[PDB]
Amino acid sequence: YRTASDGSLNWGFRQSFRNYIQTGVAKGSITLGDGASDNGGNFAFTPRTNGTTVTSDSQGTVEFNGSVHFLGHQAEDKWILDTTMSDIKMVFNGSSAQLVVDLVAREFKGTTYDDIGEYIISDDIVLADVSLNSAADFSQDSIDLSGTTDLTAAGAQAFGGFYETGEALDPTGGSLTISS
Ligand code: HEM
Repeated sequence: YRTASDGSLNWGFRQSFRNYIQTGVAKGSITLGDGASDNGGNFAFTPRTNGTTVTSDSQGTVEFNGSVHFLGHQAEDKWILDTTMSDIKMVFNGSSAQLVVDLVAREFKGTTYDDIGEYIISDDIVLADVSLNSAADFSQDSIDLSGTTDLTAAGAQAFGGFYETGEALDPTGGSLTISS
């Protein structure tokens, strides 16, 4: 039995999006919950107790504590951009990983304040593919989470279609310690 007992995934999705929300035309806010930390905009998520499943030295899943709530485009008393990301998971396959999230997000209806989307629940969405700097090996004492990230087709759609499929996101960072 091996489990991720310490460390953090450090990832703020995409700096241009955080800037878009906080200082750009969205004029909104970012709020972290459930244990996530800011860590300079490279949001830090801790591994969840019992959150590690290992199927092979190079394959497994680590579930993380934390959530991110994006708000933008305040129209009347509603926010037209209202996206919550939770249940963050990292699924490892050697030098590759996937970043999986649950999303609760208003549908994008167009670039007007004359219309607002209803909340769409998107569970278990693969948001990004990760190219890890080093191969994940759950038989070792640590896993380096550093790597580059590509947005998936479904992630692009979940974020209003403004990004193209395969677009680069923030690189992943951090590390986990694995023990018995
Ligand atoms: C659910 C609703 C919405 C979502 C998910 C969404 C998402 C996004 C995303 C991901 C970007 C790219 C930001 C970046 O990284 O550069 C963007 C940019 C932009 N969006 Fe939104 N958006 C929404 C609603 C709206 C609305 C209602 C408007 C206008 C009425 C709008 C106008 C814009 C503009 C002008 C940009 C370009 C900003 C820039 O380049 O400075 N969006 N949006």
